[PDB]
Amino acid sequence: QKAAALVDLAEDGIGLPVEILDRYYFIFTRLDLIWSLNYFALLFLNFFEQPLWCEKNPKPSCKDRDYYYLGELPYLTNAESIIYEVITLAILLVHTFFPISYEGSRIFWTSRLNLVKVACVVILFVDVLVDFLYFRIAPYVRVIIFILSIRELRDTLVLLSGMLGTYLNILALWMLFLLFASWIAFVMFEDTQQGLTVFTSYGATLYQMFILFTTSNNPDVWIPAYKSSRWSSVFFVLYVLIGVYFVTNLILAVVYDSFKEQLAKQVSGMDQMKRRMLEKAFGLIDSDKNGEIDKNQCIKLFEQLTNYRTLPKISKEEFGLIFDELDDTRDFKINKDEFADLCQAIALRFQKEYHSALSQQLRAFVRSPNFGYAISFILIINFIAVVVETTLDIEESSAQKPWQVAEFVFGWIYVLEMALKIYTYGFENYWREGANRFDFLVTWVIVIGETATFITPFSNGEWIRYLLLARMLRLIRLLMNVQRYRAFIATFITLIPSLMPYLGTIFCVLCIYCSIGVQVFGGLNKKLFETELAEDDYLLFNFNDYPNGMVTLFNLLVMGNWQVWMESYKDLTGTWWSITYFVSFYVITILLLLNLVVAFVLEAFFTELDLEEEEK
Amino acid sequence: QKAAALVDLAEDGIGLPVEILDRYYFIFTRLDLIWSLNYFALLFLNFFEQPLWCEKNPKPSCKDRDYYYLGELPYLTNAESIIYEVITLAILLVHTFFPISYEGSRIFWTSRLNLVKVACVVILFVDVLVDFLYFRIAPYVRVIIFILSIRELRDTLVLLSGMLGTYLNILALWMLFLLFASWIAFVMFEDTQQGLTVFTSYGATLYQMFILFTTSNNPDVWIPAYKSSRWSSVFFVLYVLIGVYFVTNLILAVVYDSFKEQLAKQVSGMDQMKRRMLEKAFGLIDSDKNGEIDKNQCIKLFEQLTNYRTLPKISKEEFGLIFDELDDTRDFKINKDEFADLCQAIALRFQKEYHSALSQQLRAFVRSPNFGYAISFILIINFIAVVVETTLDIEESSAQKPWQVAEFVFGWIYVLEMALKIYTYGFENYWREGANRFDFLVTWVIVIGETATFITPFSNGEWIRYLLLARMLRLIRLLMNVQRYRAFIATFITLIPSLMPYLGTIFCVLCIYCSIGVQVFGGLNKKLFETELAEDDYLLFNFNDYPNGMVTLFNLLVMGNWQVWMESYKDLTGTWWSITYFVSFYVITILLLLNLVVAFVLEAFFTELDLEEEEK
Ligand SMILES: [Ba+2]
Ligand SMILES: [Ba+2]
Ligand SMILES: [Ba+2]
Ligand SMILES: [Ba+2]
Ligand SMILES: [Ba+2]
Ligand SMILES: [Ba+2]
Ligand SMILES: [Ba+2]
Ligand SMILES: [Ba+2]
Ligand SMILES: [Ba+2]
Ligand SMILES: [Ba+2]
Ligand SMILES: [Ba+2]
Ligand SMILES: [Ba+2]
Ligand SMILES: [Ba+2]
Ligand SMILES: [Ba+2]
Ligand SMILES: [Ca+2]
Ligand SMILES: [Ca+2]
Ligand SMILES: [Ca+2]
Ligand SMILES: [Ca+2]
Repeated sequence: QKAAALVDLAEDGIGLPVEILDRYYFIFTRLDLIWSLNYFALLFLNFFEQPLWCEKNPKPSCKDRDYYYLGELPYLTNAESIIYEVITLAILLVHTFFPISYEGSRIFWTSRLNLVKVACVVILFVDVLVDFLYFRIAPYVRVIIFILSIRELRDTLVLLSGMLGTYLNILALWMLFLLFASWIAFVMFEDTQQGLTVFTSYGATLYQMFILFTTSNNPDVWIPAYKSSRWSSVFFVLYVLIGVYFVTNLILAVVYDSFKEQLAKQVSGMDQMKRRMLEKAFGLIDSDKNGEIDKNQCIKLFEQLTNYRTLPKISKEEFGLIFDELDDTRDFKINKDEFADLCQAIALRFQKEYHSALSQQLRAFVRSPNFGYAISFILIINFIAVVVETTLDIEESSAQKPWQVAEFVFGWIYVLEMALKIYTYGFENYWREGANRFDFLVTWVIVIGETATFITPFSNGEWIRYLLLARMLRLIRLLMNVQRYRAFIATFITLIPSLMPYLGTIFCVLCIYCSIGVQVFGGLNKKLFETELAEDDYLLFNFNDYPNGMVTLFNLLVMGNWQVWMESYKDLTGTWWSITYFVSFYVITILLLLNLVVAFVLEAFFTELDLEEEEK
Repeated sequence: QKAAALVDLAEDGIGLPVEILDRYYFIFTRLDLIWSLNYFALLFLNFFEQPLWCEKNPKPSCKDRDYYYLGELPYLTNAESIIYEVITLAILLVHTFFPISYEGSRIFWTSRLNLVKVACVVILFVDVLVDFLYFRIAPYVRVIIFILSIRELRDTLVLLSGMLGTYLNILALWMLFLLFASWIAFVMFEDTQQGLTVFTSYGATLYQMFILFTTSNNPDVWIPAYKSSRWSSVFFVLYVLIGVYFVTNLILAVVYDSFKEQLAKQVSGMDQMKRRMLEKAFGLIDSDKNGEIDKNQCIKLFEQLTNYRTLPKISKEEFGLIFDELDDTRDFKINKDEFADLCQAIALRFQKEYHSALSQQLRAFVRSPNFGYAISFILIINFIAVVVETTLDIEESSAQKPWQVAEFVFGWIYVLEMALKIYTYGFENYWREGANRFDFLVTWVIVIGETATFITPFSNGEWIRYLLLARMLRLIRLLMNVQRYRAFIATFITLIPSLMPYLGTIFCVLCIYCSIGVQVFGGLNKKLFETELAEDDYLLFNFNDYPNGMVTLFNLLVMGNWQVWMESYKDLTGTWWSITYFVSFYVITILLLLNLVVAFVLEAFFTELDLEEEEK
């Protein structure tokens, strides 16, 4: 009946899942709940197509492919590129044809998102056939399509814009600070030592003061001036003090507040949609369209929410006397708004979510705490076994087999545990809790490890087995029982998945800034390449290939000696208008995104503290 | 009368100033309000006695004093040390004898603070006479005496302890993280490349992973492992990601919350004392000790608070009808608690604080906005004049006199402004607003500059004049009229004095960590000193002298290539138990104090936003 349809709607809205219509929509979404899973791997592989792709560097140039400090394995032949791109674009084409099913023809192409999706698809197609028969913006539309493909990154982008609004203003003020400070600094050391300051007039001093602002060149950049006079330092310290602890911090504060504001905006935009779900449910169960529901119409919805969703109580005549007790007046009173708060309160404060003989013997013992204690002690002896095997491999006193085979059969004990636990709990019930999913993937990489190690053909054993000691990382959850380190560990655990859309966003930003590196900074040998610098002759073993560009972009992201990539390339291309790359990168990923994730970590920790204080 | 005494008490308690008694106390505190000013300069000079003092390095050793990359001017002869220390200790002795006057004999020596003060004094004495007739902990008791000398740093220390409590716990968890990560990393690269990892077994890997945790060696420390295999990076990035953005951030969060808590505790401890002041006032004006005050006893206190403190209204029979209106019932009703809220509300929402012919002509025109506009335009043309003089000095096309003499007479216009403004407003009224004090000190360094430049005897002109263009920094206050950059600038302005006790605290911490450097790391030439490192042969132009040790401590504080001081000294002394210095420093001044000031900047900015939102 319509009532049951409601129960599904209320339970789904409670689970925060929802559609966007108003039985085609139903059955089509049901067809989507499986296709989305393959679509995820599709998007991830299509994204990984970009780093595995060939480059524009070996393209009509000599003499590829050798090792002029450029490249790491592997690459892609143009044919494999063709077929792979064709496959991914085909499944993607299906993934773009599919949402038109549970939508109107004039409705689908009307949304700002879908038309952009299709546009990126036809761009990727008009580029895949051309790239086949024959390449610039081709990798860009891949990461672009990917970012908007997943809503949990789309919302993040909306957020980021919503704060970049004022972030531009605080950036302008920062720019003013830089300009003035650089001017005063330049006019301070004009007709004295040294040459590194005066070398390229004012612009050089602005450049170097900007690099001093990130403190990635602090001891050195004013070292000659300090050698001249010691009191010179009194300037620079004052510049750092006022620069890093005063300015940068309140920049972080600006990004903080802006983020919090836009986030409150986002969840405010979420509650409205959820309310739309609940009001849809009530609107459907209210056949008379009076705006209210009666007990003879309410206890059935309650009963359905009991039988199909959560567990409250039992409905009898006692229930009738209960409804007759709340007012000693009748009948009956529940409206469109009280119903929502009732559903929310029930879903919140109350509970949530073959022969029955041979299986029920284990289905009652696996739910017992004895099983958890079993796998606990198992991962303990697993720990001591692993640390022994490893501590004997480092002493080369092996005697490696009797322990590593034991860790293999430990992996077998883990796949046994995983199998019986995924069997006794459920197909989707075991998949709901994320920890069990982590254990699921760890196990399912352990077994493909077993296929790769035992079936077809040592050191590979040590490698592909010791890495999966992260299965024993769940033993650290024990520390939450201590009121000293509870909030910390809990915050971390809740941070692992919640910080993921931001990390993924900035990762995609890196994947966007890498294509720029391949397209512009292809050429790395030469006279310039060997001239400067010292460790830069070692540090520049990258940014020529794509994974190299990615990991050196990481090296920029940690701000560890980052400027050595900025300057060594500056005099590698010749033009100063190359550094505009680096700066931009910084000002996009250091003063914005990293401050954002700092803000989010802080806010998450405070939320955890407020939760622990709430339950007190 | 007693009532007037109250008015002074309520006004002082409102101004947050207070004593600690219960007319000796009165007159003695009045004698203190002037002595404290000299005591400040006394404490500052006594503190500056430490960096100007001699060292333990030239003490019975050869061959001082040359330039073996050790030392900057100036120093102190032992005789000058004797007389200076004697003077400072004498005035300090007076400053310790003085508080015993307005206190009880059995009361003074009973307080935990005073006895420690006197103890430090007699230590400084039993050390000054010995150091005279002849030196280890002598500089320590100076900074120690100084920190507790000023309450505004004492409270900061209390705060710091109150948070270091749990900060120890989060530090322990961090230690665990380091240990485990270092172990797994070490066992990852055991029987492969390279040597930098295995060199000193596990401890070396813990050391290097710890230096990777501060990201001050990120590209390099795993560079050989990356040269071996590219996939090795996949480890380290995961270590940095999980290390810097997950751990360090919630460490900052811990310090944040702890700080906020202890601060709320502190201001809570402040309001209690203020309430004690107000309750003292009411308790004194309530002669009958009934706990309440009548209108015929209240309008006189009101009248006194009008005539001597702030400005409300006028008291007539209309006032009597007003009191007869609030209830149409009498008489009369004000108790000990309502009086406090009344005083607070009046002091908050309402206002706050020779022939009268020749002077009153200027005393009415200086208060006009035309004067502010005058000095504004004056500092504008001052700006263009200064930028012209400076931009012609850098072109060596001078023609320097006609502009620099104009900036001198500009300084004269500023001392004229300062004189007439300090004359027309008041002796202490001009001193209340901090901005006018900044202008006062700028002016009063400009005039001693005039004494040093014009009276006794160029480039010295340029130097000692261009530096005081910070008098034109008040032109940046104009930006607050823009609703884009208002909160930022305002926050900064309010941060300049409020962040000062923390900066002073960490500065004193540096001054404590410097004596350790002089006493332990005296010896810097040698074989070790020239061996490592490259830029470290240039970077180690310090930490031998005291100001050198201070500025290189600054170089450590900014975490710019800090580890090069840590390692170069490690193999300069030989023992690893020297690095325990550096680490400690870090873990005291980077994970605690700097996170504290970050938290404080953020909190200040948020407070500013809440204020601007409040007035909306
Ligand atoms: Ba010059
Ligand atoms: Ba000059
Ligand atoms: Ba250089
Ligand atoms: Ba930082
Ligand atoms: Ba109605
Ligand atoms: Ba459970
Ligand atoms: Ba619990
Ligand atoms: Ba170097
Ligand atoms: Ba080995
Ligand atoms: Ba091995
Ligand atoms: Ba090395
Ligand atoms: Ba009473
Ligand atoms: Ba005023
Ligand atoms: Ba105003
Ligand atoms: Ca292709
Ligand atoms: Ca109805
Ligand atoms: Ca002395
Ligand atoms: Ca009374």
